[PDB]
Amino acid sequence: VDYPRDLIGYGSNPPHPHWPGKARIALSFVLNYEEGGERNILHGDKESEAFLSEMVSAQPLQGERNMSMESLYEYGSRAGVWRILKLFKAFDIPLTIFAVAMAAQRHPDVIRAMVAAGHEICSHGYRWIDYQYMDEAQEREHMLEAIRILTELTGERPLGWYTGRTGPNTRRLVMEEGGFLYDCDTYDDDLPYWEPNNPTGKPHLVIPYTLDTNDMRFTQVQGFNKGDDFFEYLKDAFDVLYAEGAEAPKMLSIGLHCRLIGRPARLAALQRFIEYAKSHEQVWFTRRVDIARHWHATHPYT
Amino acid sequence: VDYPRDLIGYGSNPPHPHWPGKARIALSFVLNYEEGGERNILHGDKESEAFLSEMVSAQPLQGERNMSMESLYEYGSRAGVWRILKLFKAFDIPLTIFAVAMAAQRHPDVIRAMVAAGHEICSHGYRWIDYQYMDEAQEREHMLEAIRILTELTGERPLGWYTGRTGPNTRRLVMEEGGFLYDCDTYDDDLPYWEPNNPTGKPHLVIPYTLDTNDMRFTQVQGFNKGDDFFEYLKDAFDVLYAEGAEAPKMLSIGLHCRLIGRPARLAALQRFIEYAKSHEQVWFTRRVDIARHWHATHPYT
Amino acid sequence: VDYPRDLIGYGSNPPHPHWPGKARIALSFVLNYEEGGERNILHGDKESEAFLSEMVSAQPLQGERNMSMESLYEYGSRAGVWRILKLFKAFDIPLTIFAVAMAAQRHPDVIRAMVAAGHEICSHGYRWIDYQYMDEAQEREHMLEAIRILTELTGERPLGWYTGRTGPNTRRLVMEEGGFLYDCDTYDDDLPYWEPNNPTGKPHLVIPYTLDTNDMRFTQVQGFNKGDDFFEYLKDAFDVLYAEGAEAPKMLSIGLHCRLIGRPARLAALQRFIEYAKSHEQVWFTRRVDIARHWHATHPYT
Amino acid sequence: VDYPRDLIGYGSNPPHPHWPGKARIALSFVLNYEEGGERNILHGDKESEAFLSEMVSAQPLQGERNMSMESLYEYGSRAGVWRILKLFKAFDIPLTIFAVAMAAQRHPDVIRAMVAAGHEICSHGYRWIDYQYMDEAQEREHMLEAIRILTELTGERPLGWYTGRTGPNTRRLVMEEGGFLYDCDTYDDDLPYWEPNNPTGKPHLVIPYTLDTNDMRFTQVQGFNKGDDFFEYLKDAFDVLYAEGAEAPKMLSIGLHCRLIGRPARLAALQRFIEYAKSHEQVWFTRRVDIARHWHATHPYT
Repeated sequence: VDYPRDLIGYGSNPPHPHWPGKARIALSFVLNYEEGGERNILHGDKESEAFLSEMVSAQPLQGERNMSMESLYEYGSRAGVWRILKLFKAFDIPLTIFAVAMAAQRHPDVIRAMVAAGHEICSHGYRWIDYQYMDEAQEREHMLEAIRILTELTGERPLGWYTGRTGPNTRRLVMEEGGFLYDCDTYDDDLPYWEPNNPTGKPHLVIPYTLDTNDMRFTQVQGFNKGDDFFEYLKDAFDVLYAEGAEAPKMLSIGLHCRLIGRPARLAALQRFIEYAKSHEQVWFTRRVDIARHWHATHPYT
Repeated sequence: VDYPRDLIGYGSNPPHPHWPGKARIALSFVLNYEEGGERNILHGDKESEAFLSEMVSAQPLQGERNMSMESLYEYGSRAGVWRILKLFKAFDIPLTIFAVAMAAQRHPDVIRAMVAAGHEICSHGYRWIDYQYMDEAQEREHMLEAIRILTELTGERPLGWYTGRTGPNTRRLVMEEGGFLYDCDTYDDDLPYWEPNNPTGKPHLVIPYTLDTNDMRFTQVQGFNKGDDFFEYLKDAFDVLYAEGAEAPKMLSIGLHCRLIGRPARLAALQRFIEYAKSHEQVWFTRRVDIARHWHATHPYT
Repeated sequence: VDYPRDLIGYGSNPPHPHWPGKARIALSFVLNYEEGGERNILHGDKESEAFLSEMVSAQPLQGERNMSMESLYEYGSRAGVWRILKLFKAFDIPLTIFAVAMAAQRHPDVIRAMVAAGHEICSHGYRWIDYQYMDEAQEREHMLEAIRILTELTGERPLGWYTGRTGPNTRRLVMEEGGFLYDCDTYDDDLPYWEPNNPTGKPHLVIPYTLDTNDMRFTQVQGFNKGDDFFEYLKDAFDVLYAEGAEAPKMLSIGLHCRLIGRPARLAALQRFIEYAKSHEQVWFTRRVDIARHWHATHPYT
Repeated sequence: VDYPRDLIGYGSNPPHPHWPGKARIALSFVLNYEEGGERNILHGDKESEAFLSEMVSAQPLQGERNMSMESLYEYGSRAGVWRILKLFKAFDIPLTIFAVAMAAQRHPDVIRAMVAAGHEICSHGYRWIDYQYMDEAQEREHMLEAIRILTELTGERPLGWYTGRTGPNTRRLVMEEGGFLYDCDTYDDDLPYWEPNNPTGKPHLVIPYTLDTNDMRFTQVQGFNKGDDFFEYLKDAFDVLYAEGAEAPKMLSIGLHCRLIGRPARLAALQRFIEYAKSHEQVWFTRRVDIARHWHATHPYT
């Protein structure tokens, strides 16, 4: 039996990350930019989008446009993004942008704005779709196209990758490409680790992401009712990890979407959490590529 | 590629609305009146209603009456409406009524009461149904009939429109009719804007509405558990926008339904929010047609 | 057009109920007793039960027993019922029991206990099933059997009726039987009213019930997370109605289930609400038949 | 009519458990260890897992691996388990581990760690799957294999059993095997009881478990939004039972999963509850086998 999953990881002995500034916790705020790259018959897809909107019981419509769904996504690119970017500038916290290439193509000025502000542009795929059933040839073709578009748009190729709705081949293809420093398509640890299955042989860093400390839950069946639920949820995660960080620091990812936390009713809670985190000493507010370069310098692959 | 959606909007430069009384925020409370116009085999539909009731997992019943569903809707027209109207009169806040024409026909006295109180009657369609799949000929026919009924009932034609569950043709037809000042069938901004696609050429104002600061969420899968969740949600939206309004005022819509916020358990939270909003200076409590006339005088279409 | 629904009711002029003791509000606590009468292949049904249990995503199993579901229902009859009955005895608040006849047959001692404590036994149908699709002949036969069983078990025939999941014929059949003082199969008002469609001609009182101030929501998709959500929800309903009751008193129903509020985690909130209600003067804690007899003496049918 | 269910139980006269140290309540914290034994085509199943993860609307994928689902489960075995075990060691509270045999085989070191810490290893089945439709021959074969694996791994055979998603034969087979002291596959009481249907004739103890004071609800449609909801829920259950325990002590089960409460955002609430429980005198923090041995000594089967 050759069991491909690693259920053990670091076991009872996770490594000390030695974060900069003696930090007891590292925080990675991530802003997804997906608006303009989601399912739409305009984009050539077979159906309309149904995932992550105020229309909490929406289903895909075959061969149809869902106008309300489209409008909800437009809030993200029209209004939410600028509000969120302002918030992070006000507290001088850097972002990593999981940017969908097709979305970025449709609003190049906001992407340019993000680059000028010093945020990291990470690849979030060519399209914002589910890759579960896509043939390997086509998924690999999407991947290379995502890199092309983001390189042209930002000026440098992306060094991180996150699909989200992966298939069985996604991560293998990402690591096979050779050019990424890291990917985030796992939810399996509180610390980065070197991928144990990289035949390429080059070191590939895994920086796990999150589906729980993530504003996606505002629109899911099991899901925050009000902003303060998200604040309390983040505060609890922070508290437990910051406590552990007296001896064994870890990291925490906070996932955000323009069309979701960009609504004023939800932004208030994110600000309260940022204020809470800022009120503590020894917190490393950082970007994901910075975590990756740090890991390389601190725990090189052996 | 001719991409029909506007993902950019005002970009990073939204206009100053110069609301009356130097207001830092404009609030539009909206009361939907749908009861008596929803799906029912009595109305000629193929199935019973399932959307927005205490029967949170209800499905449409083909060729059947759902008696419990009917009774829940009746609470709205029998009891909830009068309670809500009293609340708004007590704080002297005007309403815009998204009135469904068939519903209004069935309770002309409550509509007359709303008109005498000075509330704006806006069209919410001929029937409260999903227009996704309706042929353009029939949808346009519905539209003209809605205008006919509301004109006869109120004494003047409606100047605003909101379908809700739109199809691909709805907004185009509304703007094509020529007689509306505005529509609200978008969720894409925090400010009104002139429709960029009106071949008619006449200026048509878009006043975006909301599916999040909306009591509909009390009955949806992702949804407020208690009144205070809705209060906190509205309070957060208000706070963020009122703060921004020190330099760049915006608006906020609060959507209400007779059968939902009309229940005493839920009305309490709406009153607490009204009290909260009233405790602030520089708040414009207004109707949607008043926003439209203001926009015309302040930022005429160029 | 002969529209069978009454969307208007009392309109803007609800009657003053003149509750005993000058009460500003009447409270009707209702305990459902359904355990042992729900769907089960043992009972002859085609499938297992799926409605109102901790197994919130359960579906009916065709031709199968669902052992976990059965066990959850058994908690109600084994443990929850006695805990709830004790609570009400401790505060000397009377109950109306919506008792399912088949359930009562299976635990005659608890029914006898309820009768000795002075609680009203109201009929909740022969079986706890959905009557939407049942033929009129069979539904009427069920009804008469429910009356037979409850009469034998309690010593007197039931004078109230509540099916819950009604079909198009349920209420008509109940009123046709002639022997009931009232039914509760509506959710359409805050006050009792005389049925406008009783060809029998005898006065039949409607005492509306509730799906919102009801512990059923602890197990539904849109649903209280913790006890305090239910407490706050009830407190808000009470507050609004008690306020209105300075000039126009109304009633409020609180619906309970043995297998649900009988759990200690949920009972605490009900006790807090009972304490809250008891802390106010001018509250009529009563049974539904008592409301009906009061209405007869105070607002006889004309 | 031979009705197989016991709807009555102890009726109004539950026995006094005489817990050690004069305890007014007995608490059984249970940690499920399922990770590595859930549905997976790697394990020979027909589909991927969908139950109890952050992917709250996940469905099984036929003949496919769901990589995100796998990664979420891996968090449990990689990171959550060690965090949870540390918490319980810090407060010196013993655990009962419902261990799935296939899961234990895949991480023998964590199981050995649990045994050395003095936790009880209880059988949670050979595989973490739904047994509703499994033939009796195959279910019995699974059972014996679970016992084999756990005996080899722990050094002694398991004396308790809990499947969870039982079929109509599960409990009968468990009791037929002869070697268990107890099982927990019911949710029907607040106290242990002797199984009334054990033809074996040997006494078999039932120690009811829970689907409500259970962290599974963090991922279910009806489900805690934030940690504090779970804390309040547990606190309420504790309070009501501790109050009753002045005269009639009972027990309370607290169900936990590595991949769920192991997340820092959720662990905080469990710690707050442990602190709350510890702040009271007369609380028996115990293991399930210890409850069983106590029952044998205190209320032997007659």
